[PDB]
Amino acid sequence: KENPMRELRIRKLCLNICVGESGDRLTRAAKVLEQLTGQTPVFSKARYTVRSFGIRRNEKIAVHCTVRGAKAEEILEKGLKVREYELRKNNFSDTGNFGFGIQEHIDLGIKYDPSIGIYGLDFYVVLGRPGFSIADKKRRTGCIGAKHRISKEEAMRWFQQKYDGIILPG
RNA sequence: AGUUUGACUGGGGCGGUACACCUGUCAAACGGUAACGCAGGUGUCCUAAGGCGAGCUCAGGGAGGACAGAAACCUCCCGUG
Ligand SMILES: [K+]
Ligand SMILES: [Mg+2]
Ligand SMILES: [Mg+2]
Ligand SMILES: [Mg+2]
Ligand SMILES: [Mg+2]
Repeated sequence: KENPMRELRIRKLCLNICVGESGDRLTRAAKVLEQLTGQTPVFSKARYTVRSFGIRRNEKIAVHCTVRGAKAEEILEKGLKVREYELRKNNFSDTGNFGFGIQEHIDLGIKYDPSIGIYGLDFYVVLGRPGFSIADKKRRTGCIGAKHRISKEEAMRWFQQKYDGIILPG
């Protein structure tokens, strides 16, 4: 009934880890993303100086990576397994894309190394349909259109159908 | 001993600089147009903040995401500036 070009699918998984300050902590956090994603992470500087958070401007504060393709799908199932395939409905967003956070990186895949820290990580998957790339395109870029957009309700079905997930009322 | 001891100025002095400049206004829809008219600014700064090319999009807001809270970072959407 539905067109094959309307099928929902994962655009990117967008792992992010934010630490307080630049230092060995950030470098070891970068290795944490590198081992999980098999991919070189990128550091993010602080936009402003905040004395309360003890961060200075243009200081490396966080490390983040974007994972696409089958690699993203395999990372998502590990993280969902940490949350026992149970996502709260507030986590799903109005734009049609959801995210969850994992407190401990060590539990899934990677053995703890004494050099490596105890860092957790942040998941935010972006859900898309075929043809969403027209917005990114340089030539003749355009908006996707209302019917082709993904709603919060559609994302919730996708989790409930693909991962037999449970959306708790929270 | 010789000489000098600025100017403008609702008298002079004191105070200010309207004494060389720049923006808006006055200013009466070309331009020009005065008051010690009004609101301000200048004696600098920059091997890049100069010159090309390329690639991006900004302020702000909404919705999401471990520690994270009104603000740390990540993601999507709106966004004529
Ligand atoms: K005029
Ligand atoms: Mg005189
Ligand atoms: Mg005239
Ligand atoms: Mg005129
Ligand atoms: Mg250009």
